[PDB]
Amino acid sequence: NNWVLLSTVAAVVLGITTGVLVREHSNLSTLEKFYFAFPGEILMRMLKLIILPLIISSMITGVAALDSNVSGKIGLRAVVYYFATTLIAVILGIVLVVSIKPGSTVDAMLDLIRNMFPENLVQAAFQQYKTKREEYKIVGMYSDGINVLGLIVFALVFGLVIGKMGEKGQILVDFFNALSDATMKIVQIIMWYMPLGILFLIAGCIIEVEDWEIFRKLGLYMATVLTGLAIHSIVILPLIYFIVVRKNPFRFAMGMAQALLTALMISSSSATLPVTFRCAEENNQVDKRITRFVLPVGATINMDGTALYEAVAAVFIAQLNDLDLGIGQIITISITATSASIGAAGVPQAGLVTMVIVLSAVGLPAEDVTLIIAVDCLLDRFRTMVNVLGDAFGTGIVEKLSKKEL
Amino acid sequence: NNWVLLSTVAAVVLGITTGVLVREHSNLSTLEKFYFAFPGEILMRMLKLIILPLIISSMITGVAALDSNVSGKIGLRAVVYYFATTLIAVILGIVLVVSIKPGSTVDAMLDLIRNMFPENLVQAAFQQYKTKREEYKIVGMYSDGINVLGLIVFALVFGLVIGKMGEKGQILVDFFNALSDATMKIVQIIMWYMPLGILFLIAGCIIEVEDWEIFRKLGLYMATVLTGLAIHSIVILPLIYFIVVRKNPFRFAMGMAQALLTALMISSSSATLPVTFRCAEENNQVDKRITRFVLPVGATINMDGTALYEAVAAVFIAQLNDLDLGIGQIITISITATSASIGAAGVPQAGLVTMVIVLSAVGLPAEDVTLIIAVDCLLDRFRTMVNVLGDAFGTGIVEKLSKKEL
Amino acid sequence: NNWVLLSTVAAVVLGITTGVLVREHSNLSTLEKFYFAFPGEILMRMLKLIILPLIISSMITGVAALDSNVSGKIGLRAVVYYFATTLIAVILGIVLVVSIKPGSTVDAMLDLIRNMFPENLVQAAFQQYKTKREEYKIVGMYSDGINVLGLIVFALVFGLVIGKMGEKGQILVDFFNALSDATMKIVQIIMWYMPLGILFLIAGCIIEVEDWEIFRKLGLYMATVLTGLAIHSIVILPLIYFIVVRKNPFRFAMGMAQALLTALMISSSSATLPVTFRCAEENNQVDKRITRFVLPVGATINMDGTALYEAVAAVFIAQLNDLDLGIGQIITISITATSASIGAAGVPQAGLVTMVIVLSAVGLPAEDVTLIIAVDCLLDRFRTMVNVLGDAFGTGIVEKLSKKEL
Ligand SMILES: N[C@H](CC(=O)O)C(=O)O
Ligand SMILES: N[C@H](CC(=O)O)C(=O)O
Ligand SMILES: N[C@H](CC(=O)O)C(=O)O
Ligand SMILES: [Hg+2]
Ligand SMILES: [Hg+2]
Ligand SMILES: [Hg+2]
Ligand code: NA
Ligand code: NA
Ligand code: NA
Ligand code: NA
Ligand code: NA
Ligand code: NA
Ligand code: NA
Ligand code: NA
Ligand code: NA
Repeated sequence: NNWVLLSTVAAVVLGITTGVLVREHSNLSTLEKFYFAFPGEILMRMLKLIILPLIISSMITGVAALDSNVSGKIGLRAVVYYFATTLIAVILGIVLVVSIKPGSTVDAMLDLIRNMFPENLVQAAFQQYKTKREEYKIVGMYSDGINVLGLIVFALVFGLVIGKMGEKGQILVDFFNALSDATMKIVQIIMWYMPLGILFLIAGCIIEVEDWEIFRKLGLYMATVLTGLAIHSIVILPLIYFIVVRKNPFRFAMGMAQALLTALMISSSSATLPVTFRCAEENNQVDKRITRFVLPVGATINMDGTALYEAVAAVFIAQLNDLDLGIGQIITISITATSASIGAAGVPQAGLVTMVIVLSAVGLPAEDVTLIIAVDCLLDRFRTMVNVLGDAFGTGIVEKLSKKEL
Repeated sequence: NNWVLLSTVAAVVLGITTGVLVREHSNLSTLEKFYFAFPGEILMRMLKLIILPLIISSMITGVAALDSNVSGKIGLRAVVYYFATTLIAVILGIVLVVSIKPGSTVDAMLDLIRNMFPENLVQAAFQQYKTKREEYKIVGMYSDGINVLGLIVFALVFGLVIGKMGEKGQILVDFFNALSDATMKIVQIIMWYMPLGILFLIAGCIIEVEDWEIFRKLGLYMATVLTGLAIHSIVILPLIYFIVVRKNPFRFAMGMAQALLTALMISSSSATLPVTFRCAEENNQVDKRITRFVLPVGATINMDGTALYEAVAAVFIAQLNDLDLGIGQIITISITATSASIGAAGVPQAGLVTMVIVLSAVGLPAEDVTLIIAVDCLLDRFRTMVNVLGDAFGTGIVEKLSKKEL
Repeated sequence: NNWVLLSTVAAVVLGITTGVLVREHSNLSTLEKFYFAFPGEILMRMLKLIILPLIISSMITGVAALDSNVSGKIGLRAVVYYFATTLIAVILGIVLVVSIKPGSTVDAMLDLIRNMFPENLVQAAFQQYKTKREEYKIVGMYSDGINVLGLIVFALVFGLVIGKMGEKGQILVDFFNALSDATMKIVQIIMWYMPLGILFLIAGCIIEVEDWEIFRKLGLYMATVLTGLAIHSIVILPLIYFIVVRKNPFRFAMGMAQALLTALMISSSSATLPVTFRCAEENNQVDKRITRFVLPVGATINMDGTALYEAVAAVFIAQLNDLDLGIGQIITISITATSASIGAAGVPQAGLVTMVIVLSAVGLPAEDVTLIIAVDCLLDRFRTMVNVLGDAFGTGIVEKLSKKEL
């Protein structure tokens, strides 16, 4: 029988029970609380390790497969769908957080473009560029944190060059095609340890909860994120699928249910990629030619739920700080949330790593992310589920939009 | 019709007009002055990004093509020509700057050798090694700045090993041959954006000029650099070509005019490399076998005008500081200027990145480079033009010196 | 005739004579003492440069050759032998140092596992992770020092994936097979300069000796390390070879004498790898299929003398500090010494780079390594000789244990 979904479901329920029991029956110091989540920490180390080779190989392989000029229309449709759906998600999140009200910008805007074109490839693999005004000259320095956005841009450009280069670049096509397969196999190996890591990751989160009052304080913020993700994944995505594809969207989701369930459990759109491939290709009978580009590329660029979560969380933290947001502040939040979703990886907690960028877009303190850390696991799992669902609908939508080409 | 040369010439003239008009009619603060050069800044980020893959692939591919022992004579002639002509340029620059007078060394000497053999390959991709006396033990630490010299040495050694390794290393030959072609294609893609970047780079430089008095103060220094570059490119280089090649050198230059013009506009010996290839192969009917090694390798090692500029500028800054230079100080300046030209990339402003090394050779402050920043663009464009011209003459000279081998 | 062994023997004796004469007849300041060892320093820079490509290619190539499931038994036998013999060495060293008595642990224990799975591949190439308690939250930061252990784990996992991936990963097999051959050729090129570097490395060590009193102070510690290494290489290793292989072990050592002699001279188990290959394959008629995996992999993981030296030196420094070691302290020293031997490279002085980890396991100051630096060269040469001998016996032992498979 299948072991992944079950093992992970058992891990999640065991994590809930372990967290509850340990938090109440026992009293652990900060030390023991940190040491109790060590297996989950090691899982994060392994997943963050696979980020860089996975992204580089996936982007290069995906865009190099679409070598033909006619095949490039498939890529054009995919990128416009990714941007359009992510923009819709950001708009929906901002509107909802403004309505419910649960609670140096140019430097960050230019830092987005600066990080889109890193000065060094090797440095971009593990470092990012940030500029700050001072006396008013601009001083920019590199800080830790993989430059996922710059790596993505170079990988897409490099893969396009390799595909157009023809047989001269066939060695590089094969090199990166094998490197993507090998990285996916390593992710599958990580899947063996994932259940235990997820157990101690979920349990570790519950232990850090102090007196259950923080969930009440963040309940309205949780409601805003959850309602936004729900609307996006149950109305907007099915609706757009119906307009482009004259087929039942909910049947499409039911055919891709195992992938969404796995995403909602492991909270990784890249680790669930094999499941996403299998579901779309087998149950939905989607063409392999468009899937092999839409799914792996969209697993990293197309992150709609993360974009919605970034927008809602940034506005909510601002509202907590009692900083009234103007039109330009809303616009800059929208752009940085779109960039943050693009620049965030498909790993658990990737949402929090790029959250500081959107927070600093409006001058908010970097450490203000701690205001929503406590309830991040539940929101992270859901935003990932919808993240994969966005790509899931894109596969069928791109297939319909490219029927003649295939 | 051709678009590059024209587009870039229009960009340069538009930059002059934009700079003049903006500097006089309008008054911009330091902030707006920095933000006005942002498109040029992004061009620098893209060009600096391509530095590392371009150099690594170019060196490995160039020296791996000359696999045969007989073919290794071609490489030997090329390297001796590069060193000899660069040494002549340094001597000419030092003599001129001493005559006109426009105005811890062992640690730097040993740091050259230390950086020739970096401790880490990945660190050398983005960091450099420097040692300083203190209490007198020596303390060495790594600092930011790509170790271009160490990467060059490893790439040459690695490429030699790959070429001699025969069919066992053929996969690596092909891998790096495709990687060089792909990097050149990415540079060609950058050429699309270059015109706008050059416009805002030239315009941005003029804005930073305060009251036009700095050009008068540096006029004699500009004259020394310009006369030195002129002499080197119109007397020494044509003369040596005549001794080795019994042909008209100025006709050779007229056949390679489009490459020199493009270099004088874009200020990059590596970005103009496709033009240099086309001119030498088509107009001058130079053999492709020797061109494919002399041009790409010489685009990074053989930088004669930069060597002349480094020597003249280092001595000129010293003269400004009223530090009387001894014989040993002149000798150490010559060696570090040769190393700096070798270690500087083929990008706009590469001359200034390695200038700190030669300045610190004589104990001068690192921030003293600011004394010649204002007039750097004009000198940078000319020194690049002669840089490409040095390689241009080397192609024909190496062909003549290897007539029997071909 | 052969030049390596002789040239290096002449270099060692010339280093002894140069060190003695320079130390006594002349009086050199700290400056001149440091500058006198510069050629040896450059040798260290070159060898440390080759560490990373050598290890990565060696591990991947070694474990990818054993693609077959039946062939994986060979790898299983090799790894269990490496661990078992290293554990025996650590136990022997601890017992001897406790008997003779020549003189935050959980954080280091968890740091071993954290570094086994680095967060970034590129960062692991040149940086390591360390955590420290403070106010008690845990704060972890990355520091300089190549993460050899994390690179080894990823390389082994990656190579296993590539081997199992079949013909899809054949391009990567060939890429890393050529990269290993090229790296070995570069090491052979370094062998040309090694004699001079070893001369100034040995001479430089003798100069730093102050008044010959430090050797007397560390004489008992030197005796403990030397007796432990002797016992391990003349009793334990020959005995275990006899149990598994019903052949004369000392004849096996006499057949591999040139490799042990070269190791005792150059103090590098990786630079002597070509000699180890030649001796085992020619004189001992060992099968090439098992040698090509046991030797290159064991040159980096299987370091028994280093493990013994790490344990003895850590306990000896602790004894100097008058810190009474409990059972748990001994156990944590044993584990960290095993990890340190695994994580240390096959270069001269690799023992000292990972010594700080085992020292900090028991809270000892990092700079306490200076207490045994003076006499490190002699101990380093011997521990390397036995390091290669451990792998030497493993080749024959693994061959006997896999007779049916071959
Ligand atoms: N959970 C990640 C991204 C995030 O957490 O924001 C994903 O797979 O989409
Ligand atoms: N301009 C660079 C080098 C420099 O600026 O010094 C070149 O292409 O030669
Ligand atoms: N000498 C190294 C390791 C060490 O010095 O500890 C070796 O080759 O084994
Ligand atoms: Hg949680
Ligand atoms: Hg200028
Ligand atoms: Hg010594
Ligand atoms: Na989207
Ligand atoms: Na996704
Ligand atoms: Na993303
Ligand atoms: Na030259
Ligand atoms: Na050049
Ligand atoms: Na150069
Ligand atoms: Na061992
Ligand atoms: Na070894
Ligand atoms: Na080791």
